[PDB]
Amino acid sequence: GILALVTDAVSLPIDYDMPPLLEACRTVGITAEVCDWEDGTVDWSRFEAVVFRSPWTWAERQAEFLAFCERVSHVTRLITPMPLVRWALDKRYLADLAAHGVPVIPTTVVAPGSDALAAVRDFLAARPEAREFVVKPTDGCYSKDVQRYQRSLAEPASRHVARLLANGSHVILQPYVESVDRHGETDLTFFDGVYSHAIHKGAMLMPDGTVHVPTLDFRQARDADEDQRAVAAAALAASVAHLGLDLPLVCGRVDLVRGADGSPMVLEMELCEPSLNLTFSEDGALRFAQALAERLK
Ligand SMILES: Nc1ncnc2c1ncn2[C@@H]1O[C@H](COP(=O)(O)OP(=O)(O)O)[C@@H](O)[C@H]1O
Ligand SMILES: [Mg+2]
Ligand SMILES: [Mg+2]
Repeated sequence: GILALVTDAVSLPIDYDMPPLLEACRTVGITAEVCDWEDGTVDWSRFEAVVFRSPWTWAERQAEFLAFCERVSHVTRLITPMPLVRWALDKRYLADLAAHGVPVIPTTVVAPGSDALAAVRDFLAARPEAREFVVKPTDGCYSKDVQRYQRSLAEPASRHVARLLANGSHVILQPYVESVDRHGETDLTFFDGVYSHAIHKGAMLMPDGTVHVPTLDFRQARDADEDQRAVAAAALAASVAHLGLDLPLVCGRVDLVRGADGSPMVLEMELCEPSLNLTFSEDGALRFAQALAERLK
């Protein structure tokens, strides 16, 4: 019952979770092997199951990674089955969350083939109150191609949008949530539908155009309040219901931001290959290994 933990050379160095996850696996008796999804020498048929941990370059070659996952599902069991994978790797899931009553950041999806500039202008027209907005691909991570713009910069942003559509990605337009500048965001980690821990992550989009990447210095242990955990758990339940999942998500991370209302709303959610912040909790890794141990029974 060897367990494959998927990563890739470029991403393994920033997967702070792998070291502690491997020890936890050791503690629950499961033999895990770290595998690069682009390593053609891997016989995926050898594994009992596979878990996608940090194949984070998928953001650079989405179709390629999705194809990889698809091919792997034929030779071995995926802890996160394909339906979940395709759905979790596209921020369009924010609309499904909204349909389930889960509070999310007002989100507008621009599909390939759309008029980039018109799309941006209609967006700003519908939200005359948004002083700034953000452009981002629905299929990305680690701040990839994410940018902040003052509403007067529609044309430049439309060019950013066009660049993304050209690569065949859907683009999401959202108003810039003002509280993020001073209160960043809160990322909650769950295991089998149960809250484990959270962290605070500083803002990534600087007013001066700088776009940061969530490195360790941008994170710190945080205790999510009732409301935040309540929203996070709703987002997860909505995901379980939407996909018809028989079991809770082995693990997941729900990122929340503060609205003007003060109440929390989902920024993004990671259910396929999330950074879990295991090293910021005293038993998060054990809870993850245990949840995995239950799936392998
Ligand atoms: N609508 C928004 N308002 C304010 N900040 C945001 C918004 N969208 C994105 N950001 C900032 O950009 C970062 C990355 O955006 P995100 O949605 O998390 O895509 P990614 O999957 O690459 O992390 C966030 O951590 C946040 O700091
Ligand atoms: Mg992400
Ligand atoms: Mg994020």
